[PDB]
Amino acid sequence: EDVTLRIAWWGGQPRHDYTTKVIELYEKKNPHVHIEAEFANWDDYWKKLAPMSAAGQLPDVIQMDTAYLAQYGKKNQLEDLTPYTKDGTIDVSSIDENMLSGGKIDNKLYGFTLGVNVLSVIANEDLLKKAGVSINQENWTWEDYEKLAYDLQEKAGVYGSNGMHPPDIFFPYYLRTKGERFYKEDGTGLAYQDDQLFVDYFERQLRLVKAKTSPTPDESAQIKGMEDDFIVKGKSAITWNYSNQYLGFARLTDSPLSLYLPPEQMQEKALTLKPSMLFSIPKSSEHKKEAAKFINFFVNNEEANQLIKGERGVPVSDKVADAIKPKLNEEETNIVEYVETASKNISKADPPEPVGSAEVIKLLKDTSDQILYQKVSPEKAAKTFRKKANEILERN
Ligand code: NA
Repeated sequence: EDVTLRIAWWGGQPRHDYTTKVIELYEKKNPHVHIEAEFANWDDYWKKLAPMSAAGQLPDVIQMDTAYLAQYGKKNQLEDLTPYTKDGTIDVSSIDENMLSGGKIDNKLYGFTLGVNVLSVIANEDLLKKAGVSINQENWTWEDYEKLAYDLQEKAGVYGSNGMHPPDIFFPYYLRTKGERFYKEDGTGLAYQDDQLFVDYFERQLRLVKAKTSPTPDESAQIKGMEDDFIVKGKSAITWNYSNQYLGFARLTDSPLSLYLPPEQMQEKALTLKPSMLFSIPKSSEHKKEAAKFINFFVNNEEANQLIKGERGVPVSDKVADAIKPKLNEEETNIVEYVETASKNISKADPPEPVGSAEVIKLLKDTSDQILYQKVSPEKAAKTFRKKANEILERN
């Protein structure tokens, strides 16, 4: 039976163009389905969606990030996709459960993850060789990493860290290497109860900065764009970033760059499969089955992914991930291979950012600067941070 399906997403023009081709491919294969696409840049997208939420007129397939996933989900606007994953509609046989965890709110699958990124240590291989150093990514520890950064400074005259900013990403990574977490599951306070974890993390940051193998805050504040960034300029041999950012860095840099598993990820599976973005279906949709079939095509059809080519992150299906590599250049292939390697020892996505998250972020950023400026001790800072952070979170 003929049907019209409304499909919405955000991005820039390249994404619009290949997404349109994917849609045309779907209509070519399924001529009973007629698709009306709505798209905009990020700013405009959410503005355009708000009045459709209002009138119960959301498109049948809508692209989401985790933050709006949580907002729409909490307002009961989104259809649980779980049954579609059981009843044959969305095939998840080549999609590990951990890939999809980022779309799960309150045990409901409100969004289907379209691609993932994973934290990495990205290295300039030429500068590793100039220093005569090497990274054994399997099992290296925080001490090994510290020693690496000193060797980089002493023997190659460059930094071994880009600064591990922002701290709201990398201190939580640290805590996970230690079998700990930053936020409580319920969002009401800090999970970790030992301030020594904070002290240990930031005492290391100080050592690195004091040893001149990580930037001082003023240096960090001068970096405007990616063409200024430390790895791009050869100022650091090391940059800490999600896997997708490697593409940007590699196109801008002369030197061969590689992605490495960060230190001490192994024992507690500290890395997570972070969703790039998700497709959701509103409860108001009159075509929820056809919307789910489109989502399935989008994630499992290999011909379609020959067009998408990992632009929305590394494909959640290991079959699709492997199938696109022949068409990807080396740098894009490196990203896929990295994530595939990381995914062998990895944890589910974190839960949704709790309310008050933006203030905690700023608090931790200001706290880090004061520590590196030595305006406050790491000991003292651990205490005031816990107190302020818990007061913010206690409000939710
Ligand atoms: Na390739």
